[PDB]
Amino acid sequence: NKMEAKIDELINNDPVWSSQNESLISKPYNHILLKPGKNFRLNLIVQINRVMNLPKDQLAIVSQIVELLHNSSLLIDDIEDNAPLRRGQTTSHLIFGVPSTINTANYMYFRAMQLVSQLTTKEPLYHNLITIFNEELINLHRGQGLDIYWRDFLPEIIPTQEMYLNMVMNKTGGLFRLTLRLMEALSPSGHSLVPFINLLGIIYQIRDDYLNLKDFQFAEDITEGKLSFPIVHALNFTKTKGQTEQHNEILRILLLRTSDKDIKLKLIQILEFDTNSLAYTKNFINQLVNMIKNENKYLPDELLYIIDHLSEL
Amino acid sequence: NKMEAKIDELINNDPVWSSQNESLISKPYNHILLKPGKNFRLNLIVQINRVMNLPKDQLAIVSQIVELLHNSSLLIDDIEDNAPLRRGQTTSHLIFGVPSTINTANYMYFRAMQLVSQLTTKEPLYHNLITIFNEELINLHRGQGLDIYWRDFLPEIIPTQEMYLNMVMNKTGGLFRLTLRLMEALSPSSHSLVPFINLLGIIYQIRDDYLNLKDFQMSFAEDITEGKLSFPIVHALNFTKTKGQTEQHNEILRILLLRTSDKDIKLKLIQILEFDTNSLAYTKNFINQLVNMIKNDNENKYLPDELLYIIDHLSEL
Ligand SMILES: CCCCCCCCCCCC[P+](C)(C)CC(P(=O)(O)O)P(=O)(O)O
Ligand SMILES: CCCCCCCCCCCC[P+](C)(C)CC(P(=O)(O)O)P(=O)(O)O
Ligand SMILES: [Mg+2]
Ligand SMILES: [Mg+2]
Repeated sequence: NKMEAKIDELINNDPVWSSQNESLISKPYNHILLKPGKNFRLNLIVQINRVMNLPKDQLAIVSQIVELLHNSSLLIDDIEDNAPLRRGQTTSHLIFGVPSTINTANYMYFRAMQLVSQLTTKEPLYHNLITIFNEELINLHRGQGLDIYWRDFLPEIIPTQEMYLNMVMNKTGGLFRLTLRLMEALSPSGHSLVPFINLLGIIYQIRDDYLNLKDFQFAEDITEGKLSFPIVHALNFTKTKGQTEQHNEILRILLLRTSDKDIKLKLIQILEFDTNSLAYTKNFINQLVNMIKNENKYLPDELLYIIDHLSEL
Repeated sequence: NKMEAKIDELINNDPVWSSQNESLISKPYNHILLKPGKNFRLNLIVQINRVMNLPKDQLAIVSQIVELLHNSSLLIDDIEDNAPLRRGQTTSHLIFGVPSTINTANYMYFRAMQLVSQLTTKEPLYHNLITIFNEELINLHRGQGLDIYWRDFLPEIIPTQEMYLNMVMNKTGGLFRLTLRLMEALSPSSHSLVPFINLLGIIYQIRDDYLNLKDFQMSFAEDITEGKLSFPIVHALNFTKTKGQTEQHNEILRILLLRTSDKDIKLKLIQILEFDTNSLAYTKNFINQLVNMIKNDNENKYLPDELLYIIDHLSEL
């Protein structure tokens, strides 16, 4: 009767969970916290709030949700990309293992979800906030799913520039739009800034793809076999011009998942001198950036600063 | 000009997503749909609805929510346990790769979240439904996290029976409680069945841990290969500790730490549990006692018949 009695108590109570348990499963998350970038994400949010005017308490919660989602998305991204390093340090899954890291990252999506209820007591607003949360997380996964599928099943699908851009609108635009949409729905306070934030997302991703190869010229995107903006331009350029051998060598090198520096450098120089994809990309970025530097259709000083430090987000 | 006009069009529109894109991303998930289990879950839901009486359309949505969360957690669980088989069939991550499978499973969590808003348009009740969904998904992750921590940090922490039970309340009770609490909140009808559903979850997890070792002793025993701190193993490790059988205690740990697929080495651990700690019998008995708590609930403390068939086929869930 004492087993039954204890089983009785167990099932008539909420599940037990200690602060000790909480710390043990937060390990992969606490480790990525030590990586920099927080202050640049906060700066962007603050500058945007000069337009939305959320009371600092509310802005702090938006900031927390955003940090939880971004950090979790990165923990998962490095597992999906088998990345050994993130901002100069060891990637969490290599320390605590893929199983704990997946679970913690996913746990943190739900903690982020929970914070949304701290933003307002108004029930209709709450529903809109959760819908915004739900929609953009759905968008992030769609884009991420395409990116991974193209890479892991290459050469089944060779995406065009148009397909890449739609994938980025989902994959990268997701968090930019989530943050901005939450702020605009909460604003006590011009046209919507979504177009502008999408453009920031697209510049962010292509620059990320570009710098990954240009700072090397560890070109880790080549090791991952990522269909990056420069790679998509080169694969299409070579098909188009009938450079059969080059098209095939690009695919062959991506499929190797190699860490050999010279092989990576051979590929980068093919995009440099043979397809001119690096110059094409650099110019594509300058053009998107000029779309803001040149009205007030997209925009509502600090902006230019943000754009030059976009890479640090 | 032309480049900019194209970019303007892109950023002023919602993100482009096609049904063909939807199909690509759904492949790891449709693969697990081919495995059996759906009918038994729907039956438990239909039976529970004789008490809740949700209109059928609402009930179908609850069912779809349960199917998305359930299959998705299994896709992730197989990745986290490095499992090669699920219901006799190859696991999805071995076919579509771990990257795609993680992403698709997480995508379905959010598709399920979206179905919740289609259970009602009443803003108050809606908030409650989302709170229920959020709370149990959090419980589910806490429990899975603890289960994984013990397994991966072994031998840092050896859980007791009490700790194992609290872990299961989070890990396995999560989906049982999520499904029941949504139904109780939508009931257009006038005691809660949560205590009952929690006991179902516990019986389910201990029988699952029990059968993993008993089906191998009577004929894979993957839990051993995985190093899982399963209910029989928790009993064996604590029994050996308590009775000072130092070498037995350590031999169990060494076999778990080997992450072995060797049939003979696995049989050796089962021999320890059967002849030394009598853990399989202790387990069989523990499960029967839990089941009797329901079978002998005449005063309807837990019950609100077909429950019998359900409880005996609990392993098809
Ligand atoms: C208006 C507020 C904006 C807040 C912005 C928060 C930071 C957004 C970061 C966007 C990260 C894009 P990500 C995770 C898809 C780039 C990855 P991937 O491998 O997916 O391309 P990586 O290049 O860093 O590995
Ligand atoms: C109120 C009706 C509810 C119907 C749906 C019930 C679904 C119960 C699912 C139970 C899944 C337990 P799980 C995913 C934690 C078991 C795993 P694990 O490795 O985590 O123990 P496994 O043994 O199947 O791999
Ligand atoms: Mg990445
Ligand atoms: Mg498992």
